[PDB]
Amino acid sequence: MVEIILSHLIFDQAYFSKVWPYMDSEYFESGPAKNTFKLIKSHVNEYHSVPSINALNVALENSSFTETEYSGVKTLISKLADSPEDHSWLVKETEKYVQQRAMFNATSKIIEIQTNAELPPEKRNKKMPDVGAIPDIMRQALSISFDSYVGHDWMDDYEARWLSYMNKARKVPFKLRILNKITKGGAETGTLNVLMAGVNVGKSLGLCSLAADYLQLGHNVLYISMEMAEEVCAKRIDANMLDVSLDDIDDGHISYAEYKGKMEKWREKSTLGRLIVKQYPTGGADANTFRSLLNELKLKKNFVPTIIIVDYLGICKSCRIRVYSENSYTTVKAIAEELRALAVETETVLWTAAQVGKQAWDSSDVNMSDIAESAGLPATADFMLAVIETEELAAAEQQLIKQIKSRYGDKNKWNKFLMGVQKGNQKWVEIE
Amino acid sequence: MVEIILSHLIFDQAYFSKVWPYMDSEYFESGPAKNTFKLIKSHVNEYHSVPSINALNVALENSSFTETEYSGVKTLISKLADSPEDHSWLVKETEKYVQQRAMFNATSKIIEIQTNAELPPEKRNKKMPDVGAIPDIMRQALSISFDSYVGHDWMDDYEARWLSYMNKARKVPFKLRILNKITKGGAETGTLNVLMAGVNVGKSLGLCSLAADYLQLGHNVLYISMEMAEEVCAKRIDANMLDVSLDDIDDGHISYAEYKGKMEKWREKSTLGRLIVKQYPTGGADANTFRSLLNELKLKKNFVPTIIIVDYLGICKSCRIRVYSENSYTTVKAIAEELRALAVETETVLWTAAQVGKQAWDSSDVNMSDIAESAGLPATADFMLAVIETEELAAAEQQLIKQIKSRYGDKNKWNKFLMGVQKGNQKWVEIE
Amino acid sequence: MVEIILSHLIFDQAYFSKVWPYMDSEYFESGPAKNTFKLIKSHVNEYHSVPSINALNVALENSSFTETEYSGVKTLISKLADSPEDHSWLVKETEKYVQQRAMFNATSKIIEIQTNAELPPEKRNKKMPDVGAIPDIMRQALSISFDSYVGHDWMDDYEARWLSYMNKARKVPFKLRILNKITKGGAETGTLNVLMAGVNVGKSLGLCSLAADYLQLGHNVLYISMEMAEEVCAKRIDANMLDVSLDDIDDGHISYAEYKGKMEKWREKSTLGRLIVKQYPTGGADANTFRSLLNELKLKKNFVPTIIIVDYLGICKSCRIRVYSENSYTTVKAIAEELRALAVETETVLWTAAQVGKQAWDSSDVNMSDIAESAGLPATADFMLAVIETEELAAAEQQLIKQIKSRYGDKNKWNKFLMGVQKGNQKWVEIE
Amino acid sequence: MVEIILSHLIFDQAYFSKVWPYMDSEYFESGPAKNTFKLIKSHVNEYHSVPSINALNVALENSSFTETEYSGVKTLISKLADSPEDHSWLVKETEKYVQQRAMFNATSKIIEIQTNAELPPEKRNKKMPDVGAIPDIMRQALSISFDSYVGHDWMDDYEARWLSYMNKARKVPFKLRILNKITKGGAETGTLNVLMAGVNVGKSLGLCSLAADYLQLGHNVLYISMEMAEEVCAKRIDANMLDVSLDDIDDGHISYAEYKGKMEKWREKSTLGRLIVKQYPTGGADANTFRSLLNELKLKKNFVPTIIIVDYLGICKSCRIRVYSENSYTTVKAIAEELRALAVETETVLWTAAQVGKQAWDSSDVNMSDIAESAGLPATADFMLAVIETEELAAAEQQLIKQIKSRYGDKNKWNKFLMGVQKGNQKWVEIE
DNA sequence: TTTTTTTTTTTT
Ligand SMILES: Nc1ncnc2c1ncn2[C@@H]1O[C@H](COP(=O)(O)OP(=O)(O)OP(O)(O)=S)[C@@H](O)[C@H]1O
Ligand SMILES: Nc1ncnc2c1ncn2[C@@H]1O[C@H](COP(=O)(O)OP(=O)(O)OP(O)(O)=S)[C@@H](O)[C@H]1O
Ligand SMILES: Nc1ncnc2c1ncn2[C@@H]1O[C@H](COP(=O)(O)OP(=O)(O)OP(O)(O)=S)[C@@H](O)[C@H]1O
Ligand SMILES: [Mg+2]
Ligand SMILES: [Mg+2]
Ligand SMILES: [Mg+2]
Repeated sequence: MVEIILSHLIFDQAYFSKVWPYMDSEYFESGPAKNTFKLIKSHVNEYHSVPSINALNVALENSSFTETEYSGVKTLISKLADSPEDHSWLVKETEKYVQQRAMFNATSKIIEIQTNAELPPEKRNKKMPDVGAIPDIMRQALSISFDSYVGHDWMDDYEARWLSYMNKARKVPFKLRILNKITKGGAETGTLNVLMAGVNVGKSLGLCSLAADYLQLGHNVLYISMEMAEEVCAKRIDANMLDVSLDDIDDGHISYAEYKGKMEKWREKSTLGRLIVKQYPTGGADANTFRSLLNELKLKKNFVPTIIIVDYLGICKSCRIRVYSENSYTTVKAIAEELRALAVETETVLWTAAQVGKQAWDSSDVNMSDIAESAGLPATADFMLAVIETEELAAAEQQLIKQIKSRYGDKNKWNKFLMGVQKGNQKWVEIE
Repeated sequence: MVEIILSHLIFDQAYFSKVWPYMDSEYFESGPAKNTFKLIKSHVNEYHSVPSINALNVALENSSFTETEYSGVKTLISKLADSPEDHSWLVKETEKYVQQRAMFNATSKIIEIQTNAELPPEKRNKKMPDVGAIPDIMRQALSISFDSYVGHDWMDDYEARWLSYMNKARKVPFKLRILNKITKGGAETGTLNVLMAGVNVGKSLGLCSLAADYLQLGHNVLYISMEMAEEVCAKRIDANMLDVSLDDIDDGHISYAEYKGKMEKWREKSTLGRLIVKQYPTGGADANTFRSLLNELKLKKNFVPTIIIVDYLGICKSCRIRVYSENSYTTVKAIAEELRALAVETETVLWTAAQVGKQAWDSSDVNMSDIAESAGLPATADFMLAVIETEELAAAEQQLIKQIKSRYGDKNKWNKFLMGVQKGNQKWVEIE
Repeated sequence: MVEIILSHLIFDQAYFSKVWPYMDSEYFESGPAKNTFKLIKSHVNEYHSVPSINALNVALENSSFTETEYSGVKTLISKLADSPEDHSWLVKETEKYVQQRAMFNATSKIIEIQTNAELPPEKRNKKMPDVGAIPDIMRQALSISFDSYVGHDWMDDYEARWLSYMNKARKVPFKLRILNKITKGGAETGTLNVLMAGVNVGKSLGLCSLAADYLQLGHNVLYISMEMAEEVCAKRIDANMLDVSLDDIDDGHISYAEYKGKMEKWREKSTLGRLIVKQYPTGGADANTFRSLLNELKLKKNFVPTIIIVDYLGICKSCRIRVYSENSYTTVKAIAEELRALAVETETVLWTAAQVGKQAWDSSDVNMSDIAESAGLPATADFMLAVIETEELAAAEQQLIKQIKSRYGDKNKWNKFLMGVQKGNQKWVEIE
Repeated sequence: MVEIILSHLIFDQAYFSKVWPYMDSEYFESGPAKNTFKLIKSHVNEYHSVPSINALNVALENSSFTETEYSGVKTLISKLADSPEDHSWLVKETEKYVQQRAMFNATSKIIEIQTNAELPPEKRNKKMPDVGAIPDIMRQALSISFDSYVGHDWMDDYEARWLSYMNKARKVPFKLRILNKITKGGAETGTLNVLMAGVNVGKSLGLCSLAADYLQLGHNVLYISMEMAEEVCAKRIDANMLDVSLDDIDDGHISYAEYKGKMEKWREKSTLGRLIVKQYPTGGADANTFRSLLNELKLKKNFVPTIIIVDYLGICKSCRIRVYSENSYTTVKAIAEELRALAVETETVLWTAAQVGKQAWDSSDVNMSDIAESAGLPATADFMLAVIETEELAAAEQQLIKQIKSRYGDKNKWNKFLMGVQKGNQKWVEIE
């Protein structure tokens, strides 16, 4: 019903006020319709008013159109008329038409993406999204509607604000009381949590400490390690939970009898979850691979995680961008968005560990202008912490957390606090 | 376009009074259009009024034209309608048509001058202007504009300027008597105004107080927050407007009945504006994202603001610098310039806040030299109010407001004044 | 490649044990391929074993098909052979085929959903899902990778993990007691180890000392020089092994007999290994050249090196990135990743040097931030030691070695230790 | 015999091991042969194994070339079949075929370069090499003989190594005793030695003194000046050799009789080489230019230098990086590496000058970190000497030479000694 | 959009 839409854009005002901000040139066929809409949009952009028939016939004459295009536009303009109908069926019909056009465009785009992917390298188009980006596009098209929320309107959105006042989101508590204090009860389900740190300063130590703490609380924890072997991460967890140093395990100070006894003592406890460590090669795993892993864990082991942990965000595959196509910032932002989408879909608290820039290394204080790969990670993330064990905290067997971005509470309340990192047992103890 | 021009010369008054002095016979054609315009001009010269269709036909009957000219003029006269187009588009389009025709005539004239110049000197026309007159002729073609407004012309716009001083066309009052006293009637449109907060003063309390005061005066306020969510800023706004303490909302002392009653009481009042709160991540909002936000609000929400309040200048990002620093002087200077450019181009009062220098923190008196942003903020800021909160003032629930830069009026007239800050309701009350 | 898939399903148990878990009739075709796979699936369901050609033909006789389908199935069944192709290529190709067929089916399904949505509610089928099911449908078709391994469990696999604790075959001792002490048993196979210092401090001296120490332990050492000639580095190795001097070799203080005697005495030792020195022009080699060099070395001589020393990573040339395609942070990190991949493929200890920026060329200490090339090298590295020499140290002939990145052990247990570097002999001497 | 080569690449493991490392895509054809080899090479790079006929067919079906190419590749693959053969006839025939194809490609590229250089500029299709590197390409066409040198074995090849210590043909002695003492016999051929002084401290006086000293010791010296005329450098050499001050030549205190007598007295001495001075405009000479100069010197003037001197490397042009494309670091490092490559190619002692940073000027000490244009120059230079002059040293007619990078010996020993530079005679004298 | 060299400048 393109002709009706154009006719009521020209000859009606309430319809124009209701539907114009959502109309786009891509919703019209490449014939007379798109060119007529181009003329209307140019006139509105230049004069901030709805053009008349004379205005468009003047705009058509002052246009660089071929004979076929000129004839089609003139015929379409001649065919326009103000058919009296109701301003409740027109709006819904226009919304349906726009949604259908958006779905059609998305389908064509994903077909083109799949055709582009199968092409051999050095011939395939670049900057075109890969196959893994197909669902996201299909998520955007279904979101088209003639209702748009731009900002929070005082006196117009106050019931929702009162609900936000009275209601509080559910929280997965930590085992460290300081994190609960700074997060008002823990972390929410569909979140992307990042623990940035320098190189060789405790990115995996903190993640393994969190994994052990969550495992002792009865959660199903999935540790996806992209840099370390499964046995290494499981040895970190064992050191955390069996109270044996990594030096003792490697040197063989502990015997198999004591190890088995401690493992069985932990097994007999009812307040214990299941921790599963999966190793992927560097750059060999993405969000879709994680979803396949979750599906096989559910089907073959009856395992549904809650505390999915990714060792390093910067190593994982983009899943939306082809490898070595965009810059580090865009690729890491895409990875963060994909991981947060996975966390929201699976209702799992997702924890990761990015790397800070070379400047932040051995720096007593860090800020958001220290992230190495991408500064867009805080925007995508829901809670971001830092590690500041630079020069003298190591001698005192301590650490420091900056709280760069905390969406659960206020970052400027307990911004910097001291953590008792114990590297032999790979754990965090509190200074209290 | 000529048909529209002639029709709206015949059947309009404002268009005629606006475009008649810039209308010439040579601008139309060498056929029916020129003859019709000659008839119109002859009628308006003999009778100083716009001719009617019957009078035009009578003049055409009593005129010296051949058969083809008679047919063309009759058809064109029969093809003129009193249709109603918008005035701005009509004036702009007829101006463009006149300019194009004048340029074509001048180019043809200079080509004819050049052709006559390359002719035997014994054999040439004397009336044709010499070649040296070519640059001037084109100038007369370029000096064709229905309305000349290039800047403010002294001695030529003194009557309009006086209407600005009497009507205070630029001032926006403050709702606080002291702030109106030192600004000679409030802040001005197209200005950047900042608050300098010493140690122990919040930057968002004063901004929320100003936003509430503007809201109570009927102004559309756009509050862009960086370090806080939309709900938190709107909660500060509610605290100030509903007289409820900030902690009372979190505790639950105020019930839904009182909240809704107060909100509907405010909604009943016709002297209330609209407040739109938009949240952006730290460092993820330059003064080009604000332009997009304004465009979206105007197109979708029809919300065109008169007050724009940015939560914190330091948290913002300089679009030109691109690189971002937590506390760098070059970025603050660029951010201030970009925000003031936005205020000027949008004709809105723009408010922001900054932290004073550490020396300014310790000293109750704050010097422009004692500012974290030196030569960057006291150079791009029309007004820079300084807020001092010492122990004695806090014990008395007061803050010392000092005026550090006042483009509006004399800085030393009323430099120091005590403000009744309420930290619970986030409000500024005057002191007798 | 349906014929290959079916042939290796029937005639290969290893292929059947990794692909049958993930296989459906929708993946193959709508003609003879689907019918053949349906026969195979029916036979394996009725009898839990892979069918044979005779059994498949008997089942085809028992099953009922139309004439065309019967002929197609007979023709396809006739075309099955063992054809022992590579397992890795076969599984990768069948994974690709399954993924592409699943994507095609998902696209057709969403197109059918969209077509059914446009139908009137009376005409539309209730079995097809709504448009809201379009995204997840496209997502479940992107999570069909072939991977049955779920990973460690920490409670169901602690016996295997303890057995893995006893697998110390990855460790390679250092011949220096301090290095073994700080590495908890020496370096590990398939790791990128770096020895960084300033210009003219002894990086190649340390590399040659490590080469000699590994040679005296019976290892095969491959020294790849990027600046010096083969005979020059071999002179340093001779100075380390024969233990006379560098100048005495060039000053004639060693007669040919003594040289012959010492070389033959070292030949008589059964604890000595093999050392090959290879030189490359600056910026002309990487793992691609190194892999061909490894293959040529293995073919020409019974030499599979356990230790691979690269004179400098920076002088090396990246495989994919051109000579000056991108900046240092990229291509240097790319070369580091390629070298680590080569080491983990060959299961060899990889040693290389790194340069330090000018800021730490005359400093008593050097940090990880003082890496002249990309900071991604101290991300792919595993044991990045650092060599610091001052005037006081050079007076005592004692270079200081600082533990910069220690992945094997605790980086701060023995952070700084003094060595006994003898520059004339190109040897590192432990200090007791 | 491309079919045989491909067939035995497929059906012969022994053949593939030797021929593959050398096979390249530019040795077969522009049609079916190249496409088949590209398929095989892609399969080998993806799976590290020789593809089978089924694998080749599968890759052919998943390929994007047209119908003609597809049919040609299919026919070629169908024609591939193993035949009873012998390893030797095949390896020798393959070597002959590869050499012939390399020669054919080389001569085609030579013709293309000749027909491209004979074109008007700005239309010469840049990125094509100039005529200067016409023979070098041919030299690459002859260095393909299936006989890659694996490397040098420490124990297997030590008689050849020992017959390189008393040879001493690599070292070229100085004339000053201190420089010989610190370098333990003088500089070595195929090296890059550098003087760092600053601006107007020396650094060309030292180069001229070295040139004169080498010339007196029966050497052919090639001075290359990028910033001075051929007569200024020759005047400096005349002042050095004839023991006549530059002021005396300027002021005419030396007669033609004395000049002629001294020149003839030098000529009649047998212990004297030939010095040739060549001038190039600043930034208008590179390694290829120097090689062309060497060739034309050998042919036209039968002059074979051994002590090639370049006045300043920083003033030369890189032969690989486009001008002003990369920063100073990369460009200067590349220039120094190319100069060292030239020196090792022609087996000459290469001497050069380098500037220091602005901070090192008028300083009593110059460190290695004070190098001006690149930190890579010290890393890619065999020997560097820093020339330091203060007011006290200038008043004493002495300069302090500090050993900054001493690759021929220990720099800690004799790090700073005082030369007796005489600026009038452009000569260095010792103080011993 | 980050990254790294070198320089030059300026601000604190
Ligand atoms: N086997 C070990 N025994 C004792 N301490 C260890 C051992 N391995 C590592 N550590 C310590 O643990 C610290 C943190 O190491 P990681 O957990 O790997 O941090 P990291 O950020 O993951 O390092 P990356 O991934 O290489 S950037 C190191 O700095 C060491 O001090
Ligand atoms: N014609 C001359 N007569 C006498 N002394 C001279 C003459 N030319 C140069 N000198 C001296 O030689 C010193 C060093 O000369 P150079 O070798 O040209 O210095 P330089 O470092 O090569 O110059 P740049 O900046 O590198 S091009 C100067 O400082 C003068 O004292
Ligand atoms: N022929 C020699 N005789 C004695 N000492 C030497 C000799 N060559 C080098 N040295 C010493 O070796 C030290 C550093 O050796 P190098 O291996 O050259 O250091 P490096 O520059 O980091 O390694 P490169 O650049 O890859 S050769 C110097 O400071 C000298 O003291
Ligand atoms: Mg880690
Ligand atoms: Mg070096
Ligand atoms: Mg000079």
